[PDB]
This record gives sequence, C-alpha cells and structure tokens, in this order.
Amino acid sequence: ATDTGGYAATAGGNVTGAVSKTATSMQDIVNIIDAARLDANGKKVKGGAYPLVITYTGNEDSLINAAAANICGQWSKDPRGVEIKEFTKGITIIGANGSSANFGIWIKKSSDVVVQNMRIGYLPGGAKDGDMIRVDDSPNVWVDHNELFAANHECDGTPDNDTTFESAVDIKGASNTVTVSYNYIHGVKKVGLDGSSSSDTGRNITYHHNYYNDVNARLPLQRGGLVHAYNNLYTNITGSGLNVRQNGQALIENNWFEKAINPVTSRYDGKNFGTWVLKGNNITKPADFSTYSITWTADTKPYVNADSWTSTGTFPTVAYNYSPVSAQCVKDKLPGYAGVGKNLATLTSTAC
Repeated sequence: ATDTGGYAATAGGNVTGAVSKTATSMQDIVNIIDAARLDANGKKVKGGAYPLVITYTGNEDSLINAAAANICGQWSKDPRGVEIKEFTKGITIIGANGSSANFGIWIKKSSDVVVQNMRIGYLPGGAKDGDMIRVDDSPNVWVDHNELFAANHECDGTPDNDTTFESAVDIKGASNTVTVSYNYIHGVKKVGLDGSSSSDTGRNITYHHNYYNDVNARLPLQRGGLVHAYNNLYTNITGSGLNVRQNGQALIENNWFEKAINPVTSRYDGKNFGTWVLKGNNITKPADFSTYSITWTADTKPYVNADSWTSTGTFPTVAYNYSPVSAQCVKDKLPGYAGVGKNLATLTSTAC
C-alpha cells in the first residue's frame, strides 16, 4: 500500500526486507542511516543497502522549553539536523509517542521517505538554514502527522530581518511528488516554499488535513507546478496564505479559512500570476469574508487576490484517490486527527 491521499505514492521503509531500528537520540539516527549503507561485506551500496524503519524515542523537551523562553537567542546558534542524503532504498522515521526533537530532518536527493509522528519545535540556526523539514530533489516523500512549531515573531537585528526561525516544510528542486498531511503547524512565520526561486518551478504537491494556526506566510509559496490543498484548517494567518506564483495551478477544495489575511493570492512577482480553482470551502462568496474575518491587502507590485472568490483557471484531473469531508467537518474534527500522538488517525466522513 502506497496511498498517501496525495501525489506521493510511497510506503517508505515499510516494504519487504525492512530493518527496524530504535534511535534514542539525533546521533543514533545519523549512525543508523550510515550503517544502512553497508552490504554484507562491509562495502557501501549506492542508495542504501536495505530499507529502514527508524523509531525515534528521544525527547528534547528541555531544549525546546529553554528556547521558547528565549526565542531571540535561537537564530545565531548552530543549526541541528539529520541529513537523509541519497538514500533510495526506502526509509521511514517515526517518532514514538512522547518523543520530541530540537533538530530538523533534511532530505536531499533521496526518495521514498516518510516522516511521521515527530514533534519538532524552536530550532536553533534560523540564520544558517535551520529548517524543520526540508525536501530537496526528493520525489515520493510523505510528511504526515507531525507537529512543527516555533513562535510567529521576528526578533530585532536578525539577518534580512527574516531569520529568527527557518521554515517548517520547504520543498524545492526535483521533489516531483510530495504529500504533506495531518500536520499541526503553529507559531511559524515562514511555513514552506514550493520552489526555491522563480526558475525553480514544477512539482506536484498535495497539502491535506493540515491544521495551521498563527502562521505568517507561505502555505505554500508556490512556484509553478500543481498544488492540491484539501481539508486543511487555516486559522490566524497573519500575512498571506496560498501564494500561487509563476503560473502555478492550485485546486483549493473543502478547506476552512478563518481569521486570515490574503488567504489566496498571487503577489511579490508583479507578473506571471498563478491560478486557482475554488470549491467546497467554508467561504463561497465575498459575503462570507465578514463572517470568517477574511481581510485583503494590496501589494506595491501588481498582484491578484481572490477577493471575488472565483476560479481564475483550471486544474488537471487529480491522479490519485481521495475523499474529502466537508469544510465544516474539518473545522469540527480536524484538530483531533492532526499532529502527534493521534496514532496516525485519519478523518473519514464516518467520523463526521
């Protein structure tokens, strides 16, 4: 079974011949992956020698709590993260209930990677690429049921005044198919890119059943390609939501928006506006803006906001299978399915 409910179709390390290992710290993860590259004779095998299912049981609450207490002290620290580079055998990193991490997971030139049930927050190194989850040149990645958090705040005197904290889920390069689902993302200024530059366009990404609260921007900052966002709960968006750029196409269906500024827009380039297809959201017409506290602002450069709340383009036939519940049901039920400690539970219409 490789159904993620989105463009990524992967089972990760849960394939045949998979080796299960328990990691009790960031260092164990690093060592476990390194050992997974050696064959029976001790020789390195390209892409990995065998599939892995790493159960992380470590807990770095102390680090997280200390950081939460002094958020402006984080950006200048050394970044901390486990790099999953060129590992294609299939790998799943799943956190044990109660586990926690003050380090990120950086996926690079790999494929078939699943990251589940990890609580990652307040990472050091916002000024030196300290991302929580990064997907670079990596197709078939599934980021599901995690809690990614920090503080939605910018400290004074940080480089570019944009480095207090890095991103939650940045996706770039040839990460052609990715599914980001059931994540509880909160207190994050820059949620996640979809293309690192104007020239970094493409990919097919699905964002479904995520609960975003108190986030400033990039849900995602899309550059070209296709994005399918369904059954997400968007609350307290302080900057802008889905920013569809460089002629990207997005299908936005059955989501719940509330207390949001510029929830669907195309700005910051002044040209090559992307398009969106809107359907089944709690918002159906502009009259609803007042009901759900949706505010719109302009930009210094030419932009397009969805203030008419109408579809501005088309969207290709959605390849995979999925059954969205109603926008009301996500608002009612989603917070109990998204995040860690939910036993990877999913929201079916039955539970609605």
